[PDB]
Amino acid sequence: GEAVFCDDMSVLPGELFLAVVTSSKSHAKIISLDASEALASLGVVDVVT
Amino acid sequence: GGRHPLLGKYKIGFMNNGKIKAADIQLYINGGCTPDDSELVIEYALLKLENAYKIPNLRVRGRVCKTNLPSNTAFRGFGFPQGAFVTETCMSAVAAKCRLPPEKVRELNMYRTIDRTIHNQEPTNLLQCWEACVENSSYYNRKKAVDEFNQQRFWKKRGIAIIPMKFSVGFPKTFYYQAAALVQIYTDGSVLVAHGGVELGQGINTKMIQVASRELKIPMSYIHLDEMSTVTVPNTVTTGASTGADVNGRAVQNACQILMKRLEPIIKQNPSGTWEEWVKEAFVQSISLSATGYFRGYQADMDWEKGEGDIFPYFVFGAACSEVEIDCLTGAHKNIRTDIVMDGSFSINPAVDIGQIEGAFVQGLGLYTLEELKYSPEGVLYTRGPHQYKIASVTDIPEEFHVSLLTPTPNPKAIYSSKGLGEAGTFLGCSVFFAIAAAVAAA
Amino acid sequence: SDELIFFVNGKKVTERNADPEVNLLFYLRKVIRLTGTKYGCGGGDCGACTVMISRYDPISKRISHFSATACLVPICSLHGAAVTTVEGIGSTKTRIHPVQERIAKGHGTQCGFCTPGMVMSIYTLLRNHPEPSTEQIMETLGGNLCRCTGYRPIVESAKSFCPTKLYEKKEFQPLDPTQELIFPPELMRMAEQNTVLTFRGERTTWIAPGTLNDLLELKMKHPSAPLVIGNTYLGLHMKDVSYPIIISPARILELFVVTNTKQGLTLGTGLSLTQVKNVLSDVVSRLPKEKTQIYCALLKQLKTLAGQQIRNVASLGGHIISRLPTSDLNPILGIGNCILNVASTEGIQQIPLNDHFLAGILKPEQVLISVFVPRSSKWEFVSAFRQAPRQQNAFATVNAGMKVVFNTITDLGILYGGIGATVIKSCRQLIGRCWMLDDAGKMICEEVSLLAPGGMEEYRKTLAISFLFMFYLDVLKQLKTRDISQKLLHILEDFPLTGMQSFQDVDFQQPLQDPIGRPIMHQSGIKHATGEAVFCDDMSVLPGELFLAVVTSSKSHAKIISLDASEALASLGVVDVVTARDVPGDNGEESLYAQDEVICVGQIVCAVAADSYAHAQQAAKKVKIVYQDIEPMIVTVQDALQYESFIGPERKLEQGNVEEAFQCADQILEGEVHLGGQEHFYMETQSVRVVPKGEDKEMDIYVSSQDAAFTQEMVARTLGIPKNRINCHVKRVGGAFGGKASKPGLLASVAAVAAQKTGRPIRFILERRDDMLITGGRHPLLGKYKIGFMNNGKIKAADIQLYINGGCTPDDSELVIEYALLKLENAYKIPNLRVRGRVCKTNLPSNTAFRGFGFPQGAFVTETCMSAVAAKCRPPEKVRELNMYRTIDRTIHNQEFTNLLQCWEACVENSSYYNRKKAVDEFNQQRFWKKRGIAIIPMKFSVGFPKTFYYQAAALVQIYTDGSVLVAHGGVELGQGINTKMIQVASRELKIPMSYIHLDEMSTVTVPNTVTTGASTGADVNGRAVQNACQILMKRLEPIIKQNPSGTWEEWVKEAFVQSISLSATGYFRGYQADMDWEKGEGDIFPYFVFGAACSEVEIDCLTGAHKNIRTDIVMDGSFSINPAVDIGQIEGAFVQGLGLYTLEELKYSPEGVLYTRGPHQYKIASVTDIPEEFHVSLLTPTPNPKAIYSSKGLGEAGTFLGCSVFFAIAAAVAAAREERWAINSPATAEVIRMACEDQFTNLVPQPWSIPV
Ligand SMILES: Cc1cc2nc3c(=O)[nH]c(=O)nc-3n(C[C@H](O)[C@H](O)[C@H](O)COP(=O)(O)OP(=O)(O)OC[C@H]3O[C@@H](n4cnc5c(N)ncnc54)[C@H](O)[C@@H]3O)c2cc1C
Ligand SMILES: Nc1nc2c(c(=O)[nH]1)N[C@H]1C(S)=C(S)[C@@H](COP(=O)(O)O)O[C@H]1N2
Ligand SMILES: Nc1nc2c(c(=O)[nH]1)N[C@H]1C(S)=C(S)[C@@H](COP(=O)(O)O)O[C@H]1N2
Ligand code: MOS
Ligand code: FES
Ligand code: FES
Ligand code: NA
Ligand code: NA
Repeated sequence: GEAVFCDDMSVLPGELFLAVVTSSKSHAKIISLDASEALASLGVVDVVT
Repeated sequence: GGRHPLLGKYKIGFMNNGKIKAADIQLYINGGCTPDDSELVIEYALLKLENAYKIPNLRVRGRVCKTNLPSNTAFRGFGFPQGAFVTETCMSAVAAKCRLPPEKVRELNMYRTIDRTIHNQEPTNLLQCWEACVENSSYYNRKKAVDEFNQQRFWKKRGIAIIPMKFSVGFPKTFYYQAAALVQIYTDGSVLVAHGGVELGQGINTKMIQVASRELKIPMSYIHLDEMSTVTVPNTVTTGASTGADVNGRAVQNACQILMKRLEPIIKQNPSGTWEEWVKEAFVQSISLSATGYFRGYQADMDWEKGEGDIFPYFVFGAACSEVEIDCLTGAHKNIRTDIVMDGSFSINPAVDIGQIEGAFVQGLGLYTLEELKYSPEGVLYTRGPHQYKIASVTDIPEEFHVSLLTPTPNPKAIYSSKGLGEAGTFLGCSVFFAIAAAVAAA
Repeated sequence: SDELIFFVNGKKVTERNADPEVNLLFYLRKVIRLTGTKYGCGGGDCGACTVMISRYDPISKRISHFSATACLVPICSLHGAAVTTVEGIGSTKTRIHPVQERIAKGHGTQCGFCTPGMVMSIYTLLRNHPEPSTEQIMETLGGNLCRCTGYRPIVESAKSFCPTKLYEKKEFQPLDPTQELIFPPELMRMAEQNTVLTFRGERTTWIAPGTLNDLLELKMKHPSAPLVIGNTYLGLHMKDVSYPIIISPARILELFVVTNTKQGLTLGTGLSLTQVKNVLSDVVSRLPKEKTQIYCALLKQLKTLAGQQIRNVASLGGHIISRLPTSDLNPILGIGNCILNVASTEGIQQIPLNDHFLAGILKPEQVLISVFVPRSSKWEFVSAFRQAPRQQNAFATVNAGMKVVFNTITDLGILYGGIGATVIKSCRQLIGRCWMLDDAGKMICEEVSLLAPGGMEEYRKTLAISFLFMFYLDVLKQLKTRDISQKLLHILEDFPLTGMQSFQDVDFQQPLQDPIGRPIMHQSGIKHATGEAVFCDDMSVLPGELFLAVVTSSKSHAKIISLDASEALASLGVVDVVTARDVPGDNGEESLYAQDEVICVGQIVCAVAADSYAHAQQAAKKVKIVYQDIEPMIVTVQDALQYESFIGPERKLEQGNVEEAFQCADQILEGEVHLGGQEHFYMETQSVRVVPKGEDKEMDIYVSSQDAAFTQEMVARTLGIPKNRINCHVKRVGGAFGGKASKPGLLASVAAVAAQKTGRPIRFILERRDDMLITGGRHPLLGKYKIGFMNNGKIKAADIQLYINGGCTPDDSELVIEYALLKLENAYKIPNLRVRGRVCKTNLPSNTAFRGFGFPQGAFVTETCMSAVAAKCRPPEKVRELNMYRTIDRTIHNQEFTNLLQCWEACVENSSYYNRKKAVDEFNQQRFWKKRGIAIIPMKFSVGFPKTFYYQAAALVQIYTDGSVLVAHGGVELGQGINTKMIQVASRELKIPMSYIHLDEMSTVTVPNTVTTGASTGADVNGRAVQNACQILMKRLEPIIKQNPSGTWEEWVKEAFVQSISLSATGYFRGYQADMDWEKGEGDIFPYFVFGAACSEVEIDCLTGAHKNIRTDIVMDGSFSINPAVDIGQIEGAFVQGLGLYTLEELKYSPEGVLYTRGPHQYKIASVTDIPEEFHVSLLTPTPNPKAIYSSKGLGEAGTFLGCSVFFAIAAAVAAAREERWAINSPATAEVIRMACEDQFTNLVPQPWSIPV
């Protein structure tokens, strides 16, 4: 367990963790994209589009 | 995404003795919603689907039909396990219609003399692997026991299958083959290697050390490798097409040679000294101990309009004989024995390569027997995870698994007459498929 | 309560767990992680940590903006204020501020470590006065220190803010004062109820009350608790005292009161010293001059006391209660019959501030609420006096306070500072005496003689009287002016407070985008001004990363009987204590960790690795170890000669026959000169971080060094692992000047092993006081000479003998003495010359390289002969151009091949030497108690290591397929701009714009087996390596630029790749041929020579010994500089280091060789007001030097020796003094000079703490 893979690296002060929301539809226009709840959620720093 | 599903449409004109005279085969593959490596897949599946067989009159067409599914990309075998499987579905189909034995129909249409691929590129120890496989497996003896078993058993049946294989390796353009290295020698005698390949578990890093050990003639332990980085080797190419260590092997070899030649005068004034004394004196005498290597790549080119060209530097020949027992009542089956002969030709690391074959064989196995992806009418992925996506476990692989490399043989093109076996094993899994297929028939 | 609330850069910081001990500077860097503002000491002396604090006064409605030292600012005192750091006013990520721009493009920046503090010392000034005068610019800068640039390019950039070429002034952005950050309104509402705030730490609780009742209450309940406002005292004194309770009277209004009414001025305790300044100027200006005698005395003292930062925080109260022995304000406050208004929980009270209030007088339970200082009666006079190593920002050697009331003497009183352990009959005898001096001189002389550390008694007593005189005349003047030789009248005129850089331009035909010869700004220049440059310490702390502290030998030479650290290991958050038995392999001819004995008074004996540096500092101080002194003990070189203790053999150089030439010589001269040592004083103290990559013993090391390779092996040999396991990185260094060559390799190893046993990353950063102790500096040098000369000045023979104190380990010593000997001849042909030198070793810290590497030391002795001989004969420059080289000639080691004369000639012109010397001579005829001197010194320097392989160098240049290039070489950026140059080079040979090219760092991963960045050859050797990499590559694109000869660099590379042409290439330089054979005493070492010369001029104050540097001119052969702006900076800077070595900088040791002067507070480097206020530099017309790349010439160390022009400028003043009424020792300080000029006063007492080494 001494082999450091990618995730095994220490977290740096300030290092952030990423999660992505994906299309639940096969082929579709995107009428509305509201993330207002997200940005406010606990310990979120930014939503990127 | 993953490997490209593939629908095959074929017409086989054959003679009554099994020899196939003509084949008009048509391939399509679901590429998903973006190009990615798709187009190169269908190019490749087409080039290689002929496999080990000379069909004197053969037309094959293929197009990448795109859909609203996630974007598909490369996968061990890159189009060959997909396209080859269709041509094998003809040899057993024809053998069926004839009522002739499968391996009989297979060694009728298999290459004999020096010949040419469907793209006009041009010896053959393919037969050797086949022959050796026919022996090491005792194919004819066991097929007998199988036949008997089928006469004793009704609600249960067995099947045995032996499949030939002519695979090949490498990208379809010269510049895709280039590779680099930067080898460093510090004044304490320790060496730091660094190249363009990337360790994925197939042991590139290990090999480059083996190489560095030859050309510097110091023990592997003097040599060390940190990582791959764009700081040390600029403008590199993906680690793929089973050529990883062929190309980098050459780059690293080039770096070592260049260096050694620089220590030439140093190993003359003290011809019996130690590697350590040499380097210290190199430094004191202003000889540079920083050197970079490079490999322009193997000449390869293809012209799709004329439909002919020389792409692959060499070929990998192999074959496998697998055997199974299916439970006619539930559909389940167990893999009993499997034998594999594969032309490795002076492997650079017998333990590494053998591992490649063993592994790649199982991925092959899962593709044809166990692994399933399923989508709803509107193309949403049902099977998301291990709980629903079943890869082979310890109890799925043939409990008697033998692998053997053909006696070493010249392949002067590649470094040290080696041969990249990375993707090789995959196609040979369909031996378990056609092992199963014959059980069903007998049922 | 409990929640600490303040704003950083307009962002709201709210700290729920505040610790009364953490200061702002730690908070910014370690917790908010704004690494922009940095610490280079901690004494509040260097301003390197300057920030700006803004305060809203709700009662006044005012928004104040003042600068402060963050290292001393307790975050617990920021509640409700705002803080702005360097990355608050601008950054390349958004947009940069005019101040950050003009400082970078104007080249007010080299190493970049001192810059954020300059920016913020200037910004502040703008926020207050957007169109500032110069007197204000000088006030705001008085408190920033720089060791590289010389202050010229910085000052000049500041000056740009009011009403050939190195940069383009016209492209600067304009200042829009209304564009700045807007004081946070949250803080405004917050300032409009009153209730106690209390913060609890690990060891200390901070209580700040909101009413005087509660303050008085806490004092009585906690009479031990100190009252902290400035913390410019508790900050220092505390460091190892810790208080369980601290009180902040800040919020108490009754302590900030100023009532000017009627018969006296009443000042509240809390008023800062800035606030006292402004209030005392407002009052003195609206009052008659008979009533303001003492206000103008305080004013006179306040103007030079510390810098702006410190006066902005230091309190009137704090200043008084702490009664420093050398306080400048106390000695006058007390001689004016001032009054302290104190209040305890019992009641009001007033105690006088009299001569003995400064005992060895407030009760423990009372607080100072304000001081009453009365207007001056019509017939009384008061006067302040002062003497300091530098005009401002440094304590008085001795200061005085004096008063009289009449011309018969009705009353009298005098308070001194700098002699008694505190501020200390003779005046009482003088009541009724007419205005008596000669009498009072004898009286004061015996008196002060009766009433410590510091040494130099003679000088301190001489000043004490010298101020008597000054007071004598100061008052006789007001007496004649109310109802007197001119030669006397001068002494009452004090010295106030203090160029064109020229080069040949670049060829008309040379394209814009070829940057060679072009004054390109230091590529990191802007980043230096924005605080984006990541130095070593600026790196984030990794989870688990540990901090290192080391305990060092407090004895010079001793066995180590017992070493007990049991308390340590147990102390809070310590993870391990590492000793000599923890070194896995080799431990060092010098040892990382002391074994058995200790051989020097700074040797590290062990190290403790805690989870915080504070936890490691306060643990290491509780390690116990006992010594058994080992007599024999060797410190002075004069010792190491008796005990015949040396390093390496004697080295001798001879030409001609000195024994025979001595008889045919008209005159003979014998004597000796001593030279002081010197501390590098890089602003970035030694720093390293060791970080296990967690596998195969591999590890990254980010170190502040001049030699990363050395470090590399020094660690792999300590741990016993292959070089290939440790990758050593260095992106930049905050200064070096040689002191980071050997040392960091050792200190890295010390930490390397701590990382072994702990099994984790170790961060090892030395505080300055330790840095000055552990790492040593330049080799002091004693000179013994015999000069046979003729009556006309021509020197026929010289038998000169050098020794240098090398310390307790070899290091680079032996190479120093070799070098000092080779170069000491300088510009002079002494037809018969013998010179010998040996490195005598002692029990002092190990000395190492320093800019000039032996030449400023040895050259100074030969110059001491030219002026000695000139003296015996009765003009200096005449004797100098008699013995100067003429034709093609040979050095004392037989090497051959002169536009030295040109520099001299040109210097004789550009300075108008002969015209000014005339004015000087006249001045000396007009002036007695003051004298001037002028001096012009030639110089033949040279460069490079003494063996061919030492010159090699490498590079690895990379070209990606988008056209961008990544360079990497063996040199290391220390602020002299190697990195910048290598880009200029890469630009020539690839013929792409600099902007296409980029350089990351130096690393042993990319360029193996490198040599230290030294001997002034850095860019010569690497310049060649990088050139070689580019060429090799271009040649490979040859066919590609033919098939498309008119294409774009971008299309070329893409096609190179597609056609299998390698874009990865390495360069190499075998080095310049150099060899030396010490037995035959001859060889060719240096590839070329650097010729130059300087003319400086000064005015010394015969009464105090002080002096100001008036003008200085420098001509130096640069010969097609590669970057006129870079080189000129080198010369300007290196000149000032030279200056400090010969005039200001002092190291002092006790008889047993312990280092007295540990830090900025005691170690004085040149500040803005020390350098010659008129400073001109010019490179001689370009001239072929085909050996070096592009006919360039390394000017790194050049300027240093040329400082002694100020030395010999001073030396001639002294003579002219003594004449109307030798061989001077290197540091010619206020002491030495004052004594040199002997008068009625110096004849009163004749003559330990310090021994010159
Ligand atoms: C770089 C530097 C240069 C300097 N140069 C000079 C110089 O040239 N000449 C010179 O004379 N001085 C000089 N000083 C000294 C400086 O003036 C003092 O540090 C300052 O006056 C003390 O104020 P403070 O509030 O910081 O004291 P603090 O550190 O806050 O504390 C002073 C002491 O007095 C007590 N105290 C504080 N306030 C009160 C109160 N209201 N009532 C009762 N007790 C109180 C505290 O308990 C504490 O023990 C220098 C200082 C520095 C850092
Ligand atoms: N363990 C392991 N083996 C592996 C792979 C991998 O990802 N992991 N990739 C396969 C594929 S798709 C390729 S192209 C080859 C690459 O072999 P080379 O890098 O030696 O050319 O490794 C093969 N074997
Ligand atoms: N700003 C700055 N100037 C400096 C130094 C430094 O570290 N910073 N080092 C000095 C010393 S001792 C040397 S040897 C040279 C090194 O520069 P080079 O590599 O161009 O010779 O810069 C000199 N001037
Ligand atoms: O050689 Mo520079 O470190 S005195
Ligand atoms: S760090 Fe605050 S002045 Fe040196
Ligand atoms: S630039 Fe000011 S210290 Fe280097
Ligand atoms: Na695709
Ligand atoms: Na030494």
